[PDB]
Amino acid sequence: DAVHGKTHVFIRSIKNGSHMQEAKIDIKSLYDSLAKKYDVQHKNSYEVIYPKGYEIKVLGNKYVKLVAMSRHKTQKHLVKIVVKSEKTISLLKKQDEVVVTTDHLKVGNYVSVYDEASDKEVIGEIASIEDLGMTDDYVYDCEVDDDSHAFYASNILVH
Repeated sequence: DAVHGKTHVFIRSIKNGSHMQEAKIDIKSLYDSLAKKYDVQHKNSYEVIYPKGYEIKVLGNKYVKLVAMSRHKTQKHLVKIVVKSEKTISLLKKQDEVVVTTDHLKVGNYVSVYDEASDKEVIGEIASIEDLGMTDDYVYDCEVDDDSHAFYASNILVH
């Protein structure tokens, strides 16, 4: 389990105790940015950043600390997951998509989805899963300060 670099995440950063900024940013962009600010630890093939004063939106539509972030090359296939939701406004149908790696979730399962326009969490259904094949690109991982161990990845809750 990692996510593709174009995965979107909701990030808050804090400075000087008193100032905070929040934005929706791609995870590769977040990584490259933090790479200038902090610096990478290394394991067998992981490059890891332990940022301070960063937070990420997770289950419960709340921001918790982003404790670490990493990237690595992977042998695993990229898998595109499409998730549908809807609300009555008269039906507004929505879908979101996230590309993850995994060696391991099922079409038909329900998953939590962040409805950004109404700033609330809704139930989504996995509508499709597609094997996109192997990749040469880096894939990314977050550790989040929440016992859900999950964060919203392009509006879809992922672990």
